[PDB]
Amino acid sequence: SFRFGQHLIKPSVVFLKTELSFALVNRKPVVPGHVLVCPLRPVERFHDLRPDEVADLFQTTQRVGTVVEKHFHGTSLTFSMQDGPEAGQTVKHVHVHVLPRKAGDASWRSEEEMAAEAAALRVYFQ
Amino acid sequence: SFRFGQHLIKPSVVFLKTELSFALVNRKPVVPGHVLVCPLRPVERFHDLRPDEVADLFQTTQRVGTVVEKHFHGTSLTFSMQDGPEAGQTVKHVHVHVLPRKAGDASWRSEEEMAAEAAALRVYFQ
Repeated sequence: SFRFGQHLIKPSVVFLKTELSFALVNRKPVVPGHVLVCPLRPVERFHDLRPDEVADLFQTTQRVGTVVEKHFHGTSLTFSMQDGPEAGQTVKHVHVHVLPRKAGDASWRSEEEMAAEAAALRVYFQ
Repeated sequence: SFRFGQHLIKPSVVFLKTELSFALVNRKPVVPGHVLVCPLRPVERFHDLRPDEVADLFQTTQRVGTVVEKHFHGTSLTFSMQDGPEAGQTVKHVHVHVLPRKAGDASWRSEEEMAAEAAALRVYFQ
């Protein structure tokens, strides 16, 4: 019951939801712990978000980053927002990729492995 | 009179300063219009910023992005925060790289070309 571009995201793979944003696990993680933080409102471009959505998207991103860097044993984090088509945006919904980074660094999984990861992550926001 | 890690940044190359953040031009742009948005307080890791600094850093980033994408004729934007050492962080001060992106895409310049760019950019925040 979360929109992401034109896909409906099952709650089981969503591990955080605030008043204006939500975070989900990826079907295709680039690295372990690769997660996405999106505003609840589906806007395509970042300039479309209102000031309060911007504050919340990034305060949630901060919280999510801390959790995934801990949980997936990274020693750093990469945050990247591909804003727009010439920037790599495939799904047209503003979102931040958060990736746990570690020294010197398919991986496709099931809806159930996704849901198990999300459940693990939910424990850090209790 | 702006700290950036352990460097002091001359105001002439800074084109926006809010209550908690500031934006500067790069000595080494990756692409035309590559600019940086940093909090005024020098914290190394993103988790170190307070909630209000986080909101402001990213609301300023939003504003800066719009301006540089316009001014440097890009059709998209890439936002990337390398948070931490294993993520590529050379200068230890939280900062967002904002890069104007266009279809299909040294470049080192003088303090005066930097200051001229900053001046151009300042006109969009008047």
